[PDB]
Amino acid sequence: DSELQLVEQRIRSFPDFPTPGVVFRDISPVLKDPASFRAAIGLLARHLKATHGGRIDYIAGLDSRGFLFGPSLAQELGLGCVLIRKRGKLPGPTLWASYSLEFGKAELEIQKDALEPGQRVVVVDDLLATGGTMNAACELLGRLQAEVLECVSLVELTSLKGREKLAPVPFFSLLQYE
Amino acid sequence: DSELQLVEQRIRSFPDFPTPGVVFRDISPVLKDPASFRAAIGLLARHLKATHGGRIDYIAGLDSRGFLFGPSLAQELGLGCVLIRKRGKLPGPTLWASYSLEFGKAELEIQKDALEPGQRVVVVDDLLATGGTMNAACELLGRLQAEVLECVSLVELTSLKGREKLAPVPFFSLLQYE
Ligand SMILES: Nc1ncnc2c1ncn2[C@@H]1O[C@H](COP(=O)(O)O)[C@@H](O)[C@H]1O
Ligand SMILES: Nc1ncnc2c1ncn2[C@@H]1O[C@H](COP(=O)(O)O)[C@@H](O)[C@H]1O
Ligand SMILES: [Mg+2]
Repeated sequence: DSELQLVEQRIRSFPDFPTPGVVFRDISPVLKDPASFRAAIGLLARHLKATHGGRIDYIAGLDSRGFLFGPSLAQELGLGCVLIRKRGKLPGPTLWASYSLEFGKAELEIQKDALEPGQRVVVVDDLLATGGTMNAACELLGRLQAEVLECVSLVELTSLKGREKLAPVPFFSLLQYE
Repeated sequence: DSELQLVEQRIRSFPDFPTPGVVFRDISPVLKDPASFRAAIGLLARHLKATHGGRIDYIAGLDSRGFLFGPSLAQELGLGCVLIRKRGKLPGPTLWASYSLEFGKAELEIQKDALEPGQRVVVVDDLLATGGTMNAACELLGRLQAEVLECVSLVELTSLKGREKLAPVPFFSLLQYE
């Protein structure tokens, strides 16, 4: 698939960033090459329409690199985008959820009025690793009584088993690395 | 302008967040309403094409809320988007710049290969307040020997004199509040 190739050739890997042991996958070149960015959005949108038909109400983009894909994906689908943020950034009543990151803990947050009960959402981030971030996003959406139809990313790190962590919520990635 | 009205009517204002006396301008409803988001991007793109013609090489989006608008704006103009991030987030060789934020300092950072000398860029963020954030972005881009043609935002808080801070770099906002 030549479209998928346009995305894969624009991921660059950095060993031992930001700390020894981690291989950082940088999506920055995807954003800088408009053909690559369009390809990524199109592949995601095609997968989602093929899997869900007209059942998706909103895209939810995750702070911060998910913000890079969420609005464009939503627009391609004719949908709105809701935001899930790092704690402390959103005004009005919120809910929050932790999930260890690094050697400690961190929290995502959503506005209590971001969605109505029963609304169906697809969550997008750039990369799925342990699944902690996406899992916290699903927890928050679930607490608003929203139905998470699927989580998607450009990149999945399969040895970290984030897919199993999200089960039974379906997951889809464009590219997989160990 | 009916398009501009579509954006204006989706800015929600929260008094006393995060501190008493400040009014937080929340762009979330713009993202959530696909017609509003499309109107915002179209208004920005129309302004930039009319102002700069073919001079723009790249859009630069600012972490984090600028990430919500940068890629869509770039796609609308047929351009790539480069990223300016909170320090410590980007791999590889970088430049960073401090600036004042609230009661302390913060730092932005850009990859040294984000742009080549002579390339022309427009910076986008959701909102211009003091201008410290946009000013640091301009400094970083200048240090790569890039030319900043303009900075743009959805919202500008005119009493904080951000425009004046950025001068002589031109600036444009869709909406203005005191
Ligand atoms: N190796 C990596 N390269 C780039 N980003 C990563 C990497 N591991 C984790 N992330 C980021 O951290 C979050 C995923 O981590 P996790 O919560 O473990 O699934 C996403 O928001 C990613 O942007
Ligand atoms: N009243 C406000 N409402 C919403 N966001 C704000 C407000 N003031 C500052 N910001 C955010 O902080 C940054 C601009 O601050 P400044 O550097 O003071 O121009 C932008 O990235 C804005 O998103
Ligand atoms: Mg992230």
